[PDB]
Amino acid sequence: MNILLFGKTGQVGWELQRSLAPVGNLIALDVHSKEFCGDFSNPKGVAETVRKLRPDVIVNAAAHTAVDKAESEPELAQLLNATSVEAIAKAANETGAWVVHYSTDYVFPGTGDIPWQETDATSPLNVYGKTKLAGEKALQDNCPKHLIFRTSWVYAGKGNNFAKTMLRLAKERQTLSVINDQYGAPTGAELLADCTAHAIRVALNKPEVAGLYHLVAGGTTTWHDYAALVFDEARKAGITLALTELNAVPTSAYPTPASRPGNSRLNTEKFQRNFDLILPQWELGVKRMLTEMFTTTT
Amino acid sequence: MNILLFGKTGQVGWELQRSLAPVGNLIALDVHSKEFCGDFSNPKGVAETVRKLRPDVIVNAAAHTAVDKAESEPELAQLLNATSVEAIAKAANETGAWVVHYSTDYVFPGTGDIPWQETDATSPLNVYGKTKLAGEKALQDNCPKHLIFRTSWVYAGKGNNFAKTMLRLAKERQTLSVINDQYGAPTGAELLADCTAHAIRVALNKPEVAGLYHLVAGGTTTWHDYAALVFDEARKAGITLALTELNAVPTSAYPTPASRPGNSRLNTEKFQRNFDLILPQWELGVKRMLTEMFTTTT
Ligand SMILES: NC(=O)C1=CN([C@@H]2O[C@H](COP(=O)(O)OP(=O)(O)OC[C@H]3O[C@@H](n4cnc5c(N)ncnc54)[C@H](OP(=O)(O)O)[C@@H]3O)[C@@H](O)[C@H]2O)C=CC1
Ligand SMILES: NC(=O)C1=CN([C@@H]2O[C@H](COP(=O)(O)OP(=O)(O)OC[C@H]3O[C@@H](n4cnc5c(N)ncnc54)[C@H](OP(=O)(O)O)[C@@H]3O)[C@@H](O)[C@H]2O)C=CC1
Ligand SMILES: Cc1cn([C@H]2C[C@H](O)[C@@H](COP(=O)(O)OP(=O)(O)O[C@H]3O[C@@H](C)[C@H](O)[C@@H](O)[C@H]3O)O2)c(=O)[nH]c1=O
Ligand SMILES: Cc1cn([C@H]2C[C@H](O)[C@@H](COP(=O)(O)OP(=O)(O)O[C@H]3O[C@@H](C)[C@H](O)[C@@H](O)[C@H]3O)O2)c(=O)[nH]c1=O
Ligand SMILES: [Mg+2]
Repeated sequence: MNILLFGKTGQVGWELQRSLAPVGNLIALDVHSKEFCGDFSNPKGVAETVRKLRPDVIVNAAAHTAVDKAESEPELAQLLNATSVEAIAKAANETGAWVVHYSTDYVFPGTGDIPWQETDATSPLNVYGKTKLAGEKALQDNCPKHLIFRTSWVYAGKGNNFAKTMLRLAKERQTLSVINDQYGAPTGAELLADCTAHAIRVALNKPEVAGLYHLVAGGTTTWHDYAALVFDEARKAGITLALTELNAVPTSAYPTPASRPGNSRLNTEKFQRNFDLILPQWELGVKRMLTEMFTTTT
Repeated sequence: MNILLFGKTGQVGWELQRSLAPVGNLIALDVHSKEFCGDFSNPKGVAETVRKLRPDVIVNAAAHTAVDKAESEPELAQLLNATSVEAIAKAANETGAWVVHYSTDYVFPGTGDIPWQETDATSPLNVYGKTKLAGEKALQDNCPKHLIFRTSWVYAGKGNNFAKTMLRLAKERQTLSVINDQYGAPTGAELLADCTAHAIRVALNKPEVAGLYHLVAGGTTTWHDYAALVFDEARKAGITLALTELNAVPTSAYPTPASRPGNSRLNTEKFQRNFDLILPQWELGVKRMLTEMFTTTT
């Protein structure tokens, strides 16, 4: 059976190249796909390739995910995160194909404490989340044989993330400043991709699991304590990390163009029972990518 | 459900840490496991931890795999590859636990051309293969709720392999010399680990798949052409690879302590239909680890 993949060079995407490889026959494409259209800024183009290949399963790891830039260029985010997905969905539903699609917790507003659920109310603080929410609604309404994975604080060892950018700073710098109020759960590309593969195989054999799932690594943490642990691991790996004065903060002290949510604690209890899958503590995943990075010899 | 893993720091093993993480609750251990015995040179010790944790599933990625060294130190290979496995199996069967275990094509003799099957005859040319064959027979006879994965030419991006050692040479050297007669299929840790995860989930729900499976990447190739492609990829990634004169060879021109088989073409048609899984062409897997290696910035 035929799997079709977009956004193959991204974090998740690069990992789905590995994870989907045995699940079924894999065509993997990106923006720069030359013999085949993987360009999300052309909804009809990506719609044409879905129609053109007739995939059994479609994994969409392509997107517009430049959150702050999206506020400045929103109509483009709409094209990528709503319009192309909408088109992709409507195409998929003609061939009866499963559409797998990634979404975000930025769908939710802040308002902290209790962790967010799949049947909870949606009020996007920012554009990224408003646009992406449209995409998941658009998919929801054009193709019910869909799988939507709302995730958060996504990192991978190959591709830009918080731990990547945070570490670069820490090696260069003596004294550093970052957020301690934003509660949430860092989630690996590896986990996303591995669970995706297992989820697909369940869905094929049980269409009932079609729907919306909150899929994020276990537990919760702050961007601060996220970064602290990142440093301990750098430290642990003997690296002379320039940092001698680590400084915590509450959000609003430092500006960002888009409004970030304060309560990014997603509840995944649905995914676990539905797919019979485990979702381990966020740290483990993080230490794993860091170990691989700190193995620095060619 | 509880998964138990040995040889977690090896090629396959490190990848199983990732792949098993969502399949079930994961205890991962090695030789140097301190609060828990992951030392295969003590069969009773590793037997004690199986009994001690009572795992639902046991993945054994630990082994003695130093093939030439094994000829010199065979009684030790027996301890690791036969004795400990035997013990592990017999323990597992008391708790009714699935034993997952990796084996080799070195189980087979040379005698080329036609690709090797699961119900074909076994005549190990070398010790490694003779010892490992004992282990898989020992497991076969103490624990029928087992999964045996005979693989070959196993590489990974973290841990020593042919492509790793071949490349080191090529960057250092002008003129280089390697084998073109040994036919076989390079197989990633990633693939091994990903398929293992899917296989476990099938086995739980269908005990009938218990048995012996040839699990190796698709197609076939020579160690020479393996290495050539490795260089093209190094070259392709702009690397000034010292190599100006690449030299092919037929086996016997260069000595090795152990006898290597000439026909390492494994047939995997059984695995594919039994697990409903795909086993893609060997190149893809290889290019993937190489791309990740040639992404050289921290
Ligand atoms: N990163 C995170 O923390 C989060 C991600 N997600 C979702 O998970 C999925 C994957 O995330 P992740 O892998 O982290 O994000 P990445 O940015 O790493 O991947 C998104 C992909 O979209 C590609 N892309 C950009 N513009 C276009 C375009 N016009 N046409 C086609 N592709 C394009 C990007 O490539 P490039 O820009 O390099 O050309 C990239 O390959 C997406 O749906 C995303 O919204 C959800 C919440 C969290
Ligand atoms: N590499 C290949 O091409 C092949 C591998 N296989 C099988 O696949 C499985 C994994 O292979 P692979 O991951 O490639 O091999 P690795 O050598 O990378 O892994 C084997 C593991 O065994 C560990 N080990 C060595 N001595 C002991 C000991 N006394 N007690 C416990 N662990 C020990 C090794 O660690 P360390 O030595 O670093 O301490 C290592 O973690 C094994 O069953 C192997 O036989 C089969 C055929 C092909
Ligand atoms: C500029 C700056 C940022 N930061 C921190 C604040 C932010 O809350 C934190 C997170 O940074 P980024 O992950 O780069 O922002 P981002 O918008 O890319 O993050 C989000 O991307 C979406 C695609 C996801 O749905 C989210 O789950 C999340 O990953 O970086 C500082 O601590 N100090 C600073 O000076
Ligand atoms: C010394 C030397 C080796 N080589 C090549 C010859 C060998 O056939 C080739 C393979 O090397 P290695 O993989 O290091 O040998 P090895 O014994 O570790 O290889 C085997 O390990 C077992 C664990 C597996 O079951 C096998 O499938 C295979 O991976 O290296 C040369 O080409 N030129 C040389 O001068
Ligand atoms: Mg990896």
